[PDB]
Amino acid sequence: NRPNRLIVDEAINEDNSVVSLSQPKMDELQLFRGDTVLLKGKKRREAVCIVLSDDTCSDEKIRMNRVVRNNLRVRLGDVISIQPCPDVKYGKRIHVLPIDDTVEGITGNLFEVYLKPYFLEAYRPIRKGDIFLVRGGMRAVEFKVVETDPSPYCIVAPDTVIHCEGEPIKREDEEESLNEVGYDDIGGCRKQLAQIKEMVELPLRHPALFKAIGVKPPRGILLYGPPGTGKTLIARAVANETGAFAFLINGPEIMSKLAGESESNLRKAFEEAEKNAPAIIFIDELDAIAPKREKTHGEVERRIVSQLLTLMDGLKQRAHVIVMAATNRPNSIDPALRRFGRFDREVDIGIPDATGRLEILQIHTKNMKLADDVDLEQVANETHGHVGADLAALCSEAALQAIRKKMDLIDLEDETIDAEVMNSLAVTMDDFRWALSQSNPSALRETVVEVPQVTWEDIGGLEDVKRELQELVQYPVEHPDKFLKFGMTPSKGVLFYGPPGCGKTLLAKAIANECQANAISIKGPELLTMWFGESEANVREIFDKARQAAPCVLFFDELDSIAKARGGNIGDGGGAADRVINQILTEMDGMSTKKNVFIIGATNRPDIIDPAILRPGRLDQLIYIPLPDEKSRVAILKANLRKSPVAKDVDLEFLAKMTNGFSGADLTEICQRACKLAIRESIESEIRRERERQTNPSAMEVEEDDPVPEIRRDHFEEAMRFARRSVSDNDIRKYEMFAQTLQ
Amino acid sequence: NGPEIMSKLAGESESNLRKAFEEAEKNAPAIIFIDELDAIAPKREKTHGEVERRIVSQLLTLMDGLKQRAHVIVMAATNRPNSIDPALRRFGRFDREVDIGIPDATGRLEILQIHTKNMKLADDVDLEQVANET
Repeated sequence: NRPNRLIVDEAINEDNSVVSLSQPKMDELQLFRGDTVLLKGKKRREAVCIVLSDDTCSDEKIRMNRVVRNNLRVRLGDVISIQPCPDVKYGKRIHVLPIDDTVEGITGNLFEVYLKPYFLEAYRPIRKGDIFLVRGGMRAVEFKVVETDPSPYCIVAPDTVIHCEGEPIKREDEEESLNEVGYDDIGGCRKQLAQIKEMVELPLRHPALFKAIGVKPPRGILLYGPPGTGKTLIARAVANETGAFAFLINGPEIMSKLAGESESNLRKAFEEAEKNAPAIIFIDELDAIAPKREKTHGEVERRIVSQLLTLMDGLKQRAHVIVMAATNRPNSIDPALRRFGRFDREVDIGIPDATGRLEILQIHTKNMKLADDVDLEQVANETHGHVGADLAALCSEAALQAIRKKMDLIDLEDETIDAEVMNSLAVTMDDFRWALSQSNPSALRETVVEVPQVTWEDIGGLEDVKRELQELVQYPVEHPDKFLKFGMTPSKGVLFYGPPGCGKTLLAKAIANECQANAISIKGPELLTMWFGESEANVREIFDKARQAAPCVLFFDELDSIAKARGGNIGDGGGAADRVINQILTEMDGMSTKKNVFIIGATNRPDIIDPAILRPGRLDQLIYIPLPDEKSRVAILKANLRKSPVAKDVDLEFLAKMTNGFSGADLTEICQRACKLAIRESIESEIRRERERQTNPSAMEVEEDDPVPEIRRDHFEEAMRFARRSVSDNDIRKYEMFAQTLQ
Repeated sequence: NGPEIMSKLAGESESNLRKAFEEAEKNAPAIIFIDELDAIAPKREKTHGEVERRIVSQLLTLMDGLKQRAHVIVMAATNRPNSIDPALRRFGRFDREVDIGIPDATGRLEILQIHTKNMKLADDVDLEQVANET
């Protein structure tokens, strides 16, 4: 609705000093011809200069020299706030000096060769930060701000004095790029970024607006996350978006200095941050300054932790200063800092999922010059365990392997052709596959949180189980009003039991998929690790994480692992009590339903699970997953072969008909054996025909007809000739007895 | 040389390590070699003192101040991977590793050849059989 809130679009006058008009808009403005109009955009950098060299284009979209997009803006679709501010002072003059592309060739004076013919009767109505193109030649070189005799911008005049003593610097441009970093650059963490924005942007942009109510803003934020996730870029991007100041503190850099000099820098940091407008301080590798004091032994260490604490306690809320710190884990710093008034809010970065890795590949892949076969999606999905720095390494590896393996006899010779052939250079899928072959992910042991994609199209039947699940997990998160009306207490668990590998792990994920909620899976080997290692404190981390990421269906399978470890039902002299079970019970009893975190269990031998966990306030529910009946195996098969070709001579319904009861993994084994037979047959036929072509000197005999680009029935009949019923009827009867009489 | 750096005084230890990188930066593409890194940056659980961490911090900060525009690369020699502070095994720091290993029968033949040049051997000397039983 703001009248001067209008889009900006393409421009044709290669001189940036021109700014457009829109006569219907000029009638709205007081836009006068002369020196300058203040056209305001983002990050406070503007493109202020002479005006009215436009009205060639349509209205509602101001024509602004494209070079004022990289500056003052980012892309199209933006909006300008054009408001005149002509008649600026006439100081001495504005800086003259190039930046990047002038040392390449004759330099002379850098003013009187190429740039002099442009400050003619248009004597630079400018604003420091306006960047453009000006030359007396190839017509592509920048003109940047270096000096400032008058603080505000002016209109130059002759007879002045200029010093091109300055040098063009290529490296400083990289520093400018760091300033340039913005939301789109950083990727792979969207939900986490939204919280940081809603936390820090609103207090910053309008301080008095948030102060009027007077509620407390945050003082400090602590970021978790393994290395390489990208945390410096987040802080720099936030600072760039809020147009505020910044200050970086490196822990190792502070530690290196002398004992006396260590405190001076840390005091100066806060002093300088306090001397400016709303600012943000960033501390990287906090563990190097304030680690768990049981490890540290000395005098300087505590004498610096105390200084950090006292400085953190002297803000007073009237300075509009916020601080963020980077640390690997929460249990790695002195708990003194994790207190109210000190660091009190935490945000976890995590590990990018399949969606985020695609964004990271996109941001990195910009000079790749890819081919049609490059399927970035397939590349991203098969990238388990990588982080924000492994992907860059993979891209570099693929690119350099292409460079070498292709120009194995070109790049070795010195000649400009190298650059030329770099234009001819491209990249193929095989390069990415090879790079993925020699890639060691830096994070494969960490707990995984994400939304599994498995849907009930992956498992056919279990209708009543579907209904019970949707009752237990779906309905509560939609209509709490019904619980309020009838005064109801949600149930917080459910237990499974039945034969082995009948899809239990394939159901929990399913409900998560229908709930769009994350999921976490834990298996018996972990439980054994905590038993033998006698470290059950880690059980508190899992729950803690489940609390940060909610909702989650925390799944425990092979619950009977520790039970069977000390024998079966008879077991040892003891009963059915252990340590990890006690910690599980404690954490369940100390959890609130109002965070919507669900817990699921699984086991094959339910008779050897402690009954101490089936009382109210706990699972208090038992569900039995049966052997698949008719046409459930049909859906299982369709899921199995949906990634492999299949002919029509084979009918999955026939395969289902032949079997009279089987487990879940056995059908997968049958399909895999059929696939193995197909692969062996194809390879053998191909090699035999290749030998026929070799021994026979038929220099030209073209024949490309794969005898088996698919699968036939023969494979499945051969598979049927060797198959096992993985479960006996005695187990079925035992489960029947376990059903007891449920009167 | 790590032991050479540790021998000097506490104050003088850092000057040499700074001068090394300064000189490496003053030349064309150069390579820095550090031998027996364990003597300067061992697992901090073993080390107890002030100079040790005050030198590890200097090493880290110097390794973090290259900027990619100097064409300087560094190689370090260490017995085992789990023998140094994990701080150095991070991105931007030492990030690539190569294992030398124990030469096999083929390699020992090459070593024998490189050493055996003034031997003045006889006919019966069958270097192959010597190499295999080594």
